Amino acid sequence: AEKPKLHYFNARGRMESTRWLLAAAGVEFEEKFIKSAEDLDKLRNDGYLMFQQVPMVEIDGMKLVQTRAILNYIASKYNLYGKDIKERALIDMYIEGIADLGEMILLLPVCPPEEKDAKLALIKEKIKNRYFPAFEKVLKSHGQDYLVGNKLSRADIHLVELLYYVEELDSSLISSFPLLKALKTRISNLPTVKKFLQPGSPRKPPMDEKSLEEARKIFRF
Ligand SMILES: N[C@@H](CCC(=O)N[C@@H](CSN=O)C(=O)NCC(=O)[O-])C(=O)[O-]
Repeated sequence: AEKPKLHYFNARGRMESTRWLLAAAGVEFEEKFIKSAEDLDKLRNDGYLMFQQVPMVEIDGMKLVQTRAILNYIASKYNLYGKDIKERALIDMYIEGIADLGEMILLLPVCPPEEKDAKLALIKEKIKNRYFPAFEKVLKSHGQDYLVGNKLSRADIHLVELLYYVEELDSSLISSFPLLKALKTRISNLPTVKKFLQPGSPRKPPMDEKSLEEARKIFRF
């Protein structure tokens, strides 16, 4: 057999949620880091990127691009996408809300400076008034340890990943949400996730100015 190969640059960006999901599932993977525009052009010219973009993951004979296509395949393959169509609908609704908030946070480094204060404030307001109340309500509704089906799913993984990013922005935002705090602790203690959180794993740090400059050179923006 062959390990999945993750093509991206050496940063969180749009590949980090896949790193989290594979690690949580206990699946070993390799990474091939793009370090220059030439490296990206070589993937393009070799025919490996359907829309000439990364993330790309080589898995099970496919060269899959598009974050959501990659994640959906991995979640189904490793039994992290619920047990039927209705559970998948709940999972999809939850994770698309997570993705909407995650996208706002992802794009902060490219926000025009004159708009950044207001953008950050609006994100914090949405966390406190829209997203954290919605997920706290799910957990309170059923009283169970996981978001869907009383069993670990991708929704728990994606949410807990997001909770780490929210903590980096403002550690007080989760303070009024005890069920979210408890979920963060439980998921972080699962053996595979605990290992991924320790040093030396593929988990990536927050993007710094040097990494942003590298992204500008690689992706030509
Ligand atoms: N919807 C796609 C977006 C992929 C994408 O935008 N990739 C960028 C780098 S990731 N940070 O956004 C990319 O390859 N840019 C090069 C280009 O579009 O020419 C996805 O995979 O999620």
